[PDB]
Amino acid sequence: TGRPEWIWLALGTALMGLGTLYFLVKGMGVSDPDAKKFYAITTLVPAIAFTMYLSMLLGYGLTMVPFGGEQNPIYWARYADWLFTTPLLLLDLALLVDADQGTILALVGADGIMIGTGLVGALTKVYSYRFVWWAISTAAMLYILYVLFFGFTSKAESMRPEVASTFKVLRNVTVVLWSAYPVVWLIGSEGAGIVPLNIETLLFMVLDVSAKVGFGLILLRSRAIFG
Amino acid sequence: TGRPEWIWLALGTALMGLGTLYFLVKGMGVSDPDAKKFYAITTLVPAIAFTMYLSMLLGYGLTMVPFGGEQNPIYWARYADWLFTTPLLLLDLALLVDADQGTILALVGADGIMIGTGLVGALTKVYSYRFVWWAISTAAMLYILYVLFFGFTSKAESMRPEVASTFKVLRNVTVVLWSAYPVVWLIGSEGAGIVPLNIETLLFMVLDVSAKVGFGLILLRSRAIFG
Amino acid sequence: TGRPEWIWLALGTALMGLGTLYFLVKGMGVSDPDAKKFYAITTLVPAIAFTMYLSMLLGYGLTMVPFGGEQNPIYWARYADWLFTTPLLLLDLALLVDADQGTILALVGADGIMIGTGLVGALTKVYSYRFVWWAISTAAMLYILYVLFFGFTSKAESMRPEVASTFKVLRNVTVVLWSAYPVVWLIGSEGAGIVPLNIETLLFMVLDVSAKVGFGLILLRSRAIFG
Ligand SMILES: CC(C)CCC[C@@H](C)CCC[C@@H](C)CCC[C@@H](C)CCOC[C@@H](CO[C@@H]1O[C@H](CO)[C@@H](O)[C@H](O)[C@H]1O[C@H]1O[C@H](CO[C@@H]2O[C@H](CO)[C@H](O)[C@H](O)[C@H]2O)[C@@H](O)[C@H](O)[C@@H]1O)OCC[C@H](C)CCC[C@H](C)CCC[C@H](C)CCCC(C)C
Ligand SMILES: CC(C)CCC[C@@H](C)CCC[C@@H](C)CCC[C@@H](C)CCOC[C@@H](CO[C@@H]1O[C@H](CO)[C@@H](O)[C@H](O)[C@H]1O[C@H]1O[C@H](CO[C@@H]2O[C@H](CO)[C@H](O)[C@H](O)[C@H]2O)[C@@H](O)[C@H](O)[C@@H]1O)OCC[C@H](C)CCC[C@H](C)CCC[C@H](C)CCCC(C)C
Ligand SMILES: CC(C)CCC[C@@H](C)CCC[C@@H](C)CCC[C@@H](C)CCOC[C@@H](CO[C@@H]1O[C@H](CO)[C@@H](O)[C@H](O)[C@H]1O[C@H]1O[C@H](CO[C@@H]2O[C@H](CO)[C@H](O)[C@H](O)[C@H]2O)[C@@H](O)[C@H](O)[C@@H]1O)OCC[C@H](C)CCC[C@H](C)CCC[C@H](C)CCCC(C)C
Ligand SMILES: CC(C)CCC[C@@H](C)CCC[C@@H](C)CCC[C@@H](C)CCOC[C@@H](COP(=O)([O-])OC[C@H](O)COP(=O)([O-])O)OCC[C@H](C)CCC[C@H](C)CCC[C@H](C)CCCC(C)C
Ligand SMILES: CC(C)CCC[C@@H](C)CCC[C@@H](C)CCC[C@@H](C)CCOC[C@@H](COP(=O)([O-])OC[C@H](O)COP(=O)([O-])O)OCC[C@H](C)CCC[C@H](C)CCC[C@H](C)CCCC(C)C
Ligand SMILES: CC(C)CCC[C@@H](C)CCC[C@@H](C)CCC[C@@H](C)CCOC[C@@H](COP(=O)([O-])OC[C@H](O)COP(=O)([O-])O)OCC[C@H](C)CCC[C@H](C)CCC[C@H](C)CCCC(C)C
Ligand SMILES: *C\C=C(C)/C=C/C=C(C)/C=C/C1=C(C)CCCC1(C)C
Ligand SMILES: *C\C=C(C)/C=C/C=C(C)/C=C/C1=C(C)CCCC1(C)C
Ligand SMILES: *C\C=C(C)/C=C/C=C(C)/C=C/C1=C(C)CCCC1(C)C
Repeated sequence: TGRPEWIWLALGTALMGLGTLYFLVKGMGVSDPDAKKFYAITTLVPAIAFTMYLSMLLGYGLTMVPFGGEQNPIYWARYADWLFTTPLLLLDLALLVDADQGTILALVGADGIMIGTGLVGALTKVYSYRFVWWAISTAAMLYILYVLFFGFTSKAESMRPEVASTFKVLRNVTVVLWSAYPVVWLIGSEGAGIVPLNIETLLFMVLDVSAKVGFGLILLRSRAIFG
Repeated sequence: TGRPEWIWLALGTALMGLGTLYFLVKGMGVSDPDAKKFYAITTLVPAIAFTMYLSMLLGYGLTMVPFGGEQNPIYWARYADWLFTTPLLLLDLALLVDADQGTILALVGADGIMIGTGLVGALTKVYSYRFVWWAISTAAMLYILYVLFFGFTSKAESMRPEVASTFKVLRNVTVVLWSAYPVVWLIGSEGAGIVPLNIETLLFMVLDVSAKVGFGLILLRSRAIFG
Repeated sequence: TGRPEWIWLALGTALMGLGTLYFLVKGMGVSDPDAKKFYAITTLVPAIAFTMYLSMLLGYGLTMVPFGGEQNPIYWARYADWLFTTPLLLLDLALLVDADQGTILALVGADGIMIGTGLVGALTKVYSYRFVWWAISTAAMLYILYVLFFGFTSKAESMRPEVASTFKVLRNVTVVLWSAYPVVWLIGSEGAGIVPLNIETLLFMVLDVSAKVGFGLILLRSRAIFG
């Protein structure tokens, strides 16, 4: 159930909270409309994560789902968060590399399906079905990582060195971090309950804070965000 | 209830599924950013339809609603699908004709209301009220078909013949197909239960597959999508 | 509970309804793509408000939430409305002043959080927590009013007099009107139940109709919306 993981939820809330404040207090004197975009997108990512982490700490983002033959604790807030949060990160990568609107739409589309589908799976009552949805969700993610890695990099090679290198660091961080989510999910309370909800929430916390604050820090502290 | 229509749901899932694969495997070597947009938009339409048709086949997209004096089987997944799916189709028509942002916003707005309002109606408990919502939803749709037929055609007359003719075919297919939905709804399990849920699901399946795969095929196999 | 406020809900439905019709019947012969945008955005604001006010009058937009030690009547339809309705108004102000995409994204982002967070609060079961969410929601709003007042005005000073003056009127109307919502909420049935649901619904009605129809009238009847 949901009680012993309260500490990882409280620390996540705190970290996202400070992360938001920090980025806010850094983009204040930014005149460049391009840089402005990056700060806008990158700052909202942790702000949203903050509200959803708080809904979990306070119990609102937790629901109970019966499957297998039991009542399981499902933190649904994560999907609400990721629904808007993952496309924003992808938007950062797209602007940095100047991606075609066509591809930006395909990624956002793929990403919405990846999260929607993941939510469905998490709330499904027939234990066996949850893994069908997991399969579909992972197929979507692979498609997004494929484009970021092979498609975007190519696009980044045409920009100046500062942009290409920063994109390369962000690229490696998101590909590695994002792929940990489906595994954590599969082995956690949403799938085969091998790992306790306690450790699971700690894993997501490290992944979420790394994928947003870390990502943001790497991006917002470089000169790439400028023209 | 929901059991005998499983075959139309399974066939729809299959068809949307293959339809997605096919479009994916066709836009692969497309360099034109314009064409890229059309493939992106047109491919996501069936992909979304696939996930929602699967949620209905697996039972997740089905809920029970009391009205009249009974518990009625309401497939709510359809609205989730159409919410993002109908505006994307409209986006295809808009790009093909180069519509004003003002009008694109009015259509997407009208369309969101048409689906939201339709969802409300489907889930309302006071039998009589469901038809008030149906009335509002149909008013919205008529407004969208009006613009597509009279407004868009005019816009299409300024493009080269290939574009004008393809737009004309797509225009006639969507106007005819879309107007069948409110009728199916009115005479189906969501309204006056004249037609059984069995036949109803078969009707929607033919309409959905025609409105997306068919539409996509007509669009993606022409040279209109190019500059 | 929900019954004696039916009259304010019926009058709101009526007013939004007529307000929509009127704007529709005024933007008909508009050729200017810019003006077209304003009519599109401004017209959908009341159209959405109409569907949500109707869902409240008909009872669908009302739910029951236990907190304090009682079952409280929570009109959740308001959030559905405002979710899309407040960002559209902000879009009007942004176009009128020609705001940077960066800032438009920050405002829409801030605004989505303000409404989402407000919804959460309204539906939370732990009485004390509802005010934490109220605090976060108000912080977001203050951030939006800050930018509109200090940021946008500056942007408006570079436009021609007609635009600057209309923006100034709209600016003062929204800053004053918007700030009344959190107070009404805090002292209404969603917070410290000082004011009865009866008077509360009357307050929101005057605020909603003023913030949309009024706003729209001031905007759509000026020459500012033109190039
Ligand atoms: C403008 C855009 C384009 C914006 C669109 C936003 C919208 C569409 C997002 C939806 C996101 C999705 C992904 C999340 C939804 C998940 C969904 C499946 C889960 C739904 O449940 C939660 C929902 C409803 O809450 C509830 O109210 C009902 C009505 O009163 C009740 O009937 C429900 O029961 C109630 O559910 C709650 O309580 C349950 C309690 O049960 C009990 O448990 C306790 C335990 O101690 C005890 O045992 C009791 O006895 C027992 O009964 C609990 O189980 C439930 O889980 C739940 O707590 O909530 C609505 C959430 C709201 C939508 C989230 C807001 C998220 C943030 C703030 C969004 C910010 C977004 C901006 C827009 C992004 C901007 C950037 C872009 C530009 C890119
Ligand atoms: C980024 C964007 C801008 C994205 C925004 C996305 C979001 C806002 C979309 C919402 C779309 C709307 C239109 C659909 C919502 C409809 C809503 C009214 C219906 C809600 O119900 C379903 C919801 C919740 O599931 C449930 O979990 C709760 C919490 O644990 C429970 O409390 C609920 O009870 C539970 O409901 C399920 O189970 C019920 C079972 O009851 C039982 O029946 C069985 C029968 O055998 C038996 O009798 C049992 O005894 C009995 O108890 C059942 O009745 C319910 O129907 C339900 O199954 O589900 C959340 C769905 C999720 C939001 C859908 C995802 C859709 C897809 C993947 C979206 C892809 C979108 C991308 C974003 C588009 C990209 C393109 C654009 C760029 C244009
Ligand atoms: C394309 C976009 C990018 C679009 C995205 C749209 C989407 C994500 C918007 C979501 C907006 C959010 C903010 C609102 C959700 C609030 C949420 C917390 C509340 C959820 O509840 C309502 C929901 C479900 O209804 C229900 O169906 C379930 C399945 O069958 C049931 O299990 C639920 O119980 C049922 O709930 C209803 O009934 C309850 C009744 O209980 C009873 O009370 C009576 C009283 O007499 C009696 O006592 C009975 O005995 C007792 O049991 C009741 O309490 C509940 O409140 C409820 O009535 O509803 C879905 C709503 C739908 C999503 C709203 C549509 C809004 C409008 C039309 C949107 C227009 C938007 C366009 C897209 C904007 C365009 C412009 C942009 C370009 C900027
Ligand atoms: C514990 C916390 C995490 C909890 C907080 C609750 C939180 C959920 C609610 C807050 C809402 C929050 C999500 C909003 C985030 C917005 C974020 C995306 C900001 C990114 O923002 C980007 C910019 C857009 O820039 P601009 O206005 O267009 O500037 C134009 C300039 O004049 C140059 O013009 P030129 O090019 O022509 O030369 O933000 C605008 C720039 C402005 C000009 C400067 C803004 C200053 C700010 C008002 C002050 C910064 C914040 C404070 C340090 C403290 C924060 C308090 C919090 C409670 C709001
Ligand atoms: C049974 C199934 C229905 C179930 C599947 C589950 C499903 C729900 C999840 C999958 C996600 C899916 C929704 C995503 C759909 C995306 C779709 C919208 C694609 C439309 O996509 C449009 C393009 C965007 O193009 P680009 O990257 O910008 O190319 C630039 C080029 O270099 C030219 O540059 P120049 O102009 O300067 O000259 O997609 C990018 C083009 C790439 C360069 C090429 C992409 C190749 C693909 C990776 C391979 C195609 C797919 C495979 C045949 C099999 C599909 C497996 C499935 C499980 C993913
Ligand atoms: C009681 C009621 C509140 C309940 C109603 C239910 C309601 C919820 C459902 C209705 C949907 C509604 C929300 C839709 C609102 C849309 C709104 C945003 C409209 C704003 O709309 C802006 C424009 C977009 O313009 P354009 O088409 O691009 O014009 C191009 C022209 O050719 C110039 O070209 P040039 O620049 O190259 O020179 O709308 C398009 C302009 C068209 C060319 C003209 C349109 C005419 C209309 C069809 C008629 C107006 C409406 C009627 C008076 C009655 C309304 C009935 C109602 C039931 C629909
Ligand atoms: C806020 C930051 C990040 C990096 C979140 C990204 C999340 C995902 C890519 C989650 C993917 C899922 C998959 C691939 C399969 C099962 C369900 C998930 C939604 C967890
Ligand atoms: C996926 C393809 C299509 C063509 C779906 C379009 C759906 C509609 C236009 C549905 C309209 C409705 C109306 C007009 C009235 C009652 C409720 C509906 C939502 C079914
Ligand atoms: C349709 C018109 C308007 C002007 C609506 C605007 C609404 C708000 C700014 C509401 C703000 C809230 C705050 C600041 C705090 C508690 C919850 C609210 C969502 C009501």
